[PDB]
Amino acid sequence: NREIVMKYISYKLSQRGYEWESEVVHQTLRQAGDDFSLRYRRDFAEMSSQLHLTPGTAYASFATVVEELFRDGVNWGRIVAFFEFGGVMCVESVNREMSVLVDNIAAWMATYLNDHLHTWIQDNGGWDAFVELYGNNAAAESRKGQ
Ligand SMILES: COc1cc2c(cc1[C@H](CN1CCCC1)c1ccc(-c3ccc(C(=O)NS(=O)(=O)c4ccc(N[C@H](CCN5CCOCC5)CSc5ccccc5)c(S(=O)(=O)C(F)(F)F)c4)cc3)cc1)OCO2
Repeated sequence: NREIVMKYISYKLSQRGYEWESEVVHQTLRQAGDDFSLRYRRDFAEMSSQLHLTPGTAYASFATVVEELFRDGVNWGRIVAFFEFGGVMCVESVNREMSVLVDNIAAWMATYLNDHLHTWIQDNGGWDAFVELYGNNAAAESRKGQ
């Protein structure tokens, strides 16, 4: 998926004011990402406090985090974490006057989605099943998985 990436990044860049599947998939993913960033605010803040970003290290940083994220397997919340992480990297790139990196990060994200998440997503009911899970309350999400 690639539109999904560009629409996400464009939105995260907006929440900081900086200009760069059905609509309900894109809205739900935005909403789930915002949820993630609130619930894991310490990790978001730690990441910001400890991210050391240059164009020369940007790929290593991107690839290292993503590899740790999915090391024990894929699930929908880690896919949300993936989008949020890339969005933050793009935000931090623009903040540090390295805006060149945004297109690179978008490409890396789209490539990771296509090459390493597409199979899992298809096998787990597609983005339609993501939206279904988001709608269900915590108790109902555990029941559906079980
Ligand atoms: C390297 O790891 C990273 C990378 C990071 C990062 C944080 C991490 C850390 C690593 N830390 C730091 C060092 C090692 C430990 C991290 C890595 C992973 C996670 C994590 C935490 C929880 C889950 C998890 O619950 N996944 S889950 O079961 O599939 C799930 C549960 C609830 C939900 N949605 C629920 C929606 C509730 N609805 C209920 C009814 O009305 C509307 C809302 C709960 S909201 C939520 C959103 C995202 C993630 C977790 C909870 C979802 S979802 O929103 O994706 C949906 F499918 F529903 F659409 C998935 C998955 C991953 C948390 C933190 O920040 C961005 O970059």
